[PDB]
Amino acid sequence: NVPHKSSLPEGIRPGTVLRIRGLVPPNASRFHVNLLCGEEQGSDAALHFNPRLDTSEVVFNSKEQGSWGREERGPGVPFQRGQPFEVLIIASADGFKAVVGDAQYHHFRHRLPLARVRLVEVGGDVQLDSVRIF
Amino acid sequence: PHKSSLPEGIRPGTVLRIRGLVPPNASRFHVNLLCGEEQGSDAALHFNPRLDTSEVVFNSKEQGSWGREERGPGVPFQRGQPFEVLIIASADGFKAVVGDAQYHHFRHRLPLARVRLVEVGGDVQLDSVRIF
Repeated sequence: NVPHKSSLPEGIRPGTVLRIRGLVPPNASRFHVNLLCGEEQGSDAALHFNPRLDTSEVVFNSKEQGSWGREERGPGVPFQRGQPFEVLIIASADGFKAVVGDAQYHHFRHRLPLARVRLVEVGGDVQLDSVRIF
Repeated sequence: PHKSSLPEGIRPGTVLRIRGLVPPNASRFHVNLLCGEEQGSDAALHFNPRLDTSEVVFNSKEQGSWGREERGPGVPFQRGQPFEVLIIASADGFKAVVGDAQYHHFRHRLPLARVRLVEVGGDVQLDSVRIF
């Protein structure tokens, strides 16, 4: 459950799929899914997928050398309070594909080498059903 | 049979999501990744769940003849029960995920860049196909 952590000793490669299923609680403000390069605190973040329900946005970003990059925003917020959700983050050679429900939501080009991802974190105001990595 | 055209092919990172239901008296159904709409085209992947024989056969077909058949551990499908399958295209092969666990890993026999068409047919019935 939250905070959910999924170690990836041998990293990921094009063709890796991250399936997160869960619920957005009634008064959820925002939750986040991070593809990090290490388990230590303040580690670099290859991907930062932050759905924000209170502001009705979905922010994509990356952390490198302790400082964040520029935020990208997807088309709307495909999450709603009190409704379950299924998210797929698919790793390709070019970037990360965020798929919500039965629609492609956003494509995040790689800012850091995909070979450096070593951990998946999921936190915030969310009640997870399952976190699986195929 | 359901056909979904892929003019620009597929590459590592392509995910094929099939949601559907196995009819009560289902015999067997199949999902094929073909290289063209011409009939008898080569099949980069042939994913054939067989309910009558309680098996799941993976295979390919090049130049009109099949390869050696691969079989997964058991039959994760049933008559009258819904199913969700994910066919994930990587650099080394196809990863078949049935339900909530990786079922089989089918290594590449034909170039992944030749795939041009997904087909789904046989005694199964369907509720959604998606390609991401």
